[PDB]
Amino acid sequence: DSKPPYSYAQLIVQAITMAPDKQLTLNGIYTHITKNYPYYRTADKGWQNSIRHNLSLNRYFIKVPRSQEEPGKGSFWRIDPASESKLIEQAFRKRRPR
Repeated sequence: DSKPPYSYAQLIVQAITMAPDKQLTLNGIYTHITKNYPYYRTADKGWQNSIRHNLSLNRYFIKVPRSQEEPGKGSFWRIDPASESKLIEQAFRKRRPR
């Protein structure tokens, strides 16, 4: 019974960093937050699209328009070179100001 969430700008970062490729689709966060907590998906749909909100609030992510129909849709939130190391900094951390 443990569903400890993280920062809204971390649930995207902490994911792309643990992904073997440095690139994740929007669902990426939906497949990471759960990989950690037990459910955090079949009960609260307020955090689902919630991540898509931080995907833009931040801009070091490589949000490209079209692609190579690899995923099927033209959209993907990745991590640039001078971006990952940056967000992973505010992600590996947590939400607690002084």
